[PDB]
Amino acid sequence: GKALVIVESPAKAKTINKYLGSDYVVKSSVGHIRDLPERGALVNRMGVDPWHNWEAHYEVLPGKEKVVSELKQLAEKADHIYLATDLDREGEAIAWHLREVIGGDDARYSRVVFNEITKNAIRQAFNKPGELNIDRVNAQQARRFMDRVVGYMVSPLLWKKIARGLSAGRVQSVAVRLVVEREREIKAFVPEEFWEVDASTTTPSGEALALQVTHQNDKPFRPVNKEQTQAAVSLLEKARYSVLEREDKPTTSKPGAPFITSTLQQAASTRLGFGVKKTMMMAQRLYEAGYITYMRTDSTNLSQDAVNMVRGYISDNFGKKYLPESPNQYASKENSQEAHEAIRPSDVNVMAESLKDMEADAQKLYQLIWRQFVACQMTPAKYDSTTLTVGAGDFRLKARGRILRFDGWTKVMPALRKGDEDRILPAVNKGDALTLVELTPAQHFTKPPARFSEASLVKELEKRGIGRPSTYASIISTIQDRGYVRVENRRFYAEKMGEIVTDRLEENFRELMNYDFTAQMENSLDQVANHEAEWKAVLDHFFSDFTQQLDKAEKDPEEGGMRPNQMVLTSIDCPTCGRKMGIRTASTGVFLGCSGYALPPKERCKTTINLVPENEVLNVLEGEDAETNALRAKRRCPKCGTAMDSYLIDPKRKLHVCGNNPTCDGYEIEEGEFRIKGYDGPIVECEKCGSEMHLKMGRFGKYMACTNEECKNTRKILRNGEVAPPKEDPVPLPELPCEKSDAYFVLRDGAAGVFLAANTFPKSRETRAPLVEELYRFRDRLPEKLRYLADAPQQDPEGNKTMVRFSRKTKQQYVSSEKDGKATGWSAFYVDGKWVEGKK
Ligand SMILES: [Zn+2]
Ligand SMILES: [Zn+2]
Ligand SMILES: [Zn+2]
Repeated sequence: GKALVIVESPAKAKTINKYLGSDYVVKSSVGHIRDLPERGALVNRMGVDPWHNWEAHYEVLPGKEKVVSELKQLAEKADHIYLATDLDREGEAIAWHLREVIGGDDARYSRVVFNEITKNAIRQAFNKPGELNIDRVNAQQARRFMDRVVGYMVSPLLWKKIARGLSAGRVQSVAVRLVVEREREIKAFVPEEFWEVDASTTTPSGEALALQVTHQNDKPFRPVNKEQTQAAVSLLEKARYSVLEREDKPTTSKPGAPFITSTLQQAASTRLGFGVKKTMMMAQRLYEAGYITYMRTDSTNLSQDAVNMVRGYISDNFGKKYLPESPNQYASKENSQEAHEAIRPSDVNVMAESLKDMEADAQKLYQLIWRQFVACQMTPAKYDSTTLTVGAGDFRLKARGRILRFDGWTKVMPALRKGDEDRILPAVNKGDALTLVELTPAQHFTKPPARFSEASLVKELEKRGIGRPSTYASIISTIQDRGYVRVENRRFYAEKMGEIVTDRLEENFRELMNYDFTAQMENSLDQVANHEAEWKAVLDHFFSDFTQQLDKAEKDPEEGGMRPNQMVLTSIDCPTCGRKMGIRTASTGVFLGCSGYALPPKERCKTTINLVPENEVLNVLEGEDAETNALRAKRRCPKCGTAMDSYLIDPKRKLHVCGNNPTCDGYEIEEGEFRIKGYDGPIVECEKCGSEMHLKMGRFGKYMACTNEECKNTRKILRNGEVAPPKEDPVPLPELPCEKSDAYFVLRDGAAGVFLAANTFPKSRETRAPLVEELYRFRDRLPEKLRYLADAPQQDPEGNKTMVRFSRKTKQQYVSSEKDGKATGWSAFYVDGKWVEGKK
C-alpha cells in the first residue's frame, strides 16, 4: 500500500514529497499537536502529578484539531507509518505523541531521519531506519515537567507574597536577572576622567605625521586631570622628537561564520534596525518561499554540497585569488553536536534583487544572509600594517597605519566605514628627526556598561545556553508584558517589579536563579537519554529539592520565608488625607501609595498616585559617551554611593529614589516640573480639555481617563469601538444567552452605534451586533427611539438574516445582511419615517 510519512514543517514536507513523488503521502504535524493544559486542583491545573509517579494528562492543542483529524483518516490508506521528525528529544517526543494519537500497532510505525533534501539523503532515509527512542522521549518529558512544576508552583507563591499576575520560570527569571544586574551595574557606575595627548609633526621631508603619547618615564601615559596634562604638554613642547622604530608587517582580516538564529537577529538589528520579532517574521517568509533553510537553528554548520555550491559560485564570479585552496574551517568545540544546518540561501545563484515576490525588508534580510554565506568561504583580506615608535625626552609616542592590499571577502561584504588603522603613514626611517607643529590635549571619561538591546540580550542568553532559537523572541516579549523590564530607544530598562521579584527569587530559590541551572539540567537530561539515569527518579530528586525550597519560602519572613512587598514612606501629601506617602511595586509597575491602605476599613485610604519615570534619552551622536553621560546625569543617594532614579509626582514636583530601594530608604523631592501620564494605552483626546487621554485598568475592568490632573473626564471601552463618549443608556436581555461564555446579553448605545454586550463585560468581552429579528423579539424593552430598528426589514431579498450597523459618514443606523459571516452587499436605511433598501 501507500506509505505515510510525517515531518514537523509543512514546507519541508512539500519538498520531501517531491524528491519521492507519489506512492507515498507526506504530511506535517506543524508543531507538537499535544501538550499539557499535594492539592488536587493544583494537579488538575498542572496536568502532571508529582505525588503520583508523575502521571500526566496530555491533550491536543486547541488549534491542531484539524491537523490531528486530517491525520487520522490518512492513517487508513497507509500500510506503514514513517515518523520523520527531528532526531533531538523534542522531535522524538512529537513522534511519540503522533504514535499515541493515531493509535495502531507498534509494527505499523517506523522512525526515519532525513539528512538533506538531496536524493542522496531522502533515499538513505528509508534505507537504514529504526524506531523511536523511549529514553529520548522520557528525557523531554522530564524537562517539560520540571518547567511546569516551577511555573505553576512558584508563581502562586508570588501572587500571595508580592502581587497577582506575576510569574516565574527557569528561562524567564534569569533573563530578567540579567537585565536587573546590568541596571544596577549602570546606576552604580562612576565615570573616571583621563586625558590623552596627540602631537602633529613634520617628517624631514615635510609630510604630516600624527602621534599619540603612550609612555612617560616608561609608564603608561594617562593623566587624570588638566593640571597633570599641562605639566606634560610643557615638556613635550620643548622636546626633540626622533624615530625609534618602524615595524611594517602583513596582517589579515577573516570573514565570519554563516548565520544562526541569534547572530542573524544581531546582524539584522545592527545593520538594518530590525527588531528580533520582525527579523524572524521576514526570515519565516523567506523560508516558506524556499529561499533559505529553517530560521531556527543553533548550528553554524554547512553541508559539503552547500560548500561546493558556494566555492563554485566564488570561482566563477570572483576568480582564484578569492577562492581558498581548500574550504574555510571554523568551530572546533569538542562537545559540539550536529543539527539541521546554518542559515543560508538555498541556492547561491539566487540574488536578492530577483525576489520580486517578497517585501523589500525580506530582500534586505536575504541579502544579509547571502553575503555572510559567500564571504564566509572566501579568502582573507590582506593589509600592510605600519607601527611607528617615537621618542621625545622621557616620552614615547606612537602612530599606526594600514593600507589595504587585497580585499578578499570584503569584496562581497564591504567595510561599512574606515577604521582607525585604515590610514597611511609617511616614509621615515629609524633615527630621523621630527618637527613639532602642535600638541592637542583631550579630556575623557570612562563610560558605563552598555544597556541591553533585544538582540543583545538574546546574544547573552545563547552564550549561557539559556534559551532556544524558537523561544528567544518569545522570551523578550514575556518579560515586558509581565512588567519586569521595559524597552526604550530600543534598549532595556529594569522595572522596579523586576528587581523585587529577582531579589525574592534569589533569596528563596538560589539554585533556580543560578545562570547555569539550565546547563546542569541538560547534563541530567542527557543521562536519561543515555540510559545512565531513570527519568522519574531524576524528577523525584529535583522535586524533593524544589519542595524543600518552596515550603521554606511559604513561611513567615522570620522563619526564612519569602519577604512580602515592603512599603517605604516619603514626604508627600496624599490628596485625600495629606499623609506621608510610600513607594510600592505591583505587577502593574511602580507607584505611590498611602499608608492608610494597611488600616482597617474605618481608617482605610485607597488613594494612589502613578509614578511616571524620567526616560533616559541616550544621544546616538555621543557614541560611547552616551551611556556615561546618562550615569553622570543621575543624582546620587545621600546614604550610599548608589545612583538614583527619577520620577514625576506633580507639574511642580519631581521625585528621586535610590537604586537599592527598598533595601536603601533614601529619597529626595525636588521643585522639578515635567509632564505626567495617568497610565498608558489607546491615546485619546479629552473633549473637555484637549489633553491626552489614556486607558486604565482597575477593580471595575477598563475605563479611559485624561492625564491632566485638573480634569476627571473619563470615557469607557465598548464592544466594537476604540472608546465611548462619557457614559450611555443600556437595556438588559436575560433571554439572549452568550455563545463563547455562559453570560447573557445586554443592549447598549453610543457614538459607535447600538450593540449587544455581555453582562460580565470586563471578563466576558464578547462581541456582536444585534440582529433585526432579535430586536423584533425584544421590541417592548427597546427605548422609544430604538423601536424603528425593529420596524426595519428583518430579512433581505435572498432570505438571509439582517444585522444593525452605524453609517459614521451620515450619523445614522442602517440594516445589512450577511451570509457565511461575509456581507451580502445589501443595506436598508431609514430616511424620513420610511425604510429604503438596495445594493451597498
Ligand atoms: Zn491617604
Ligand atoms: Zn541609597
Ligand atoms: Zn481632560
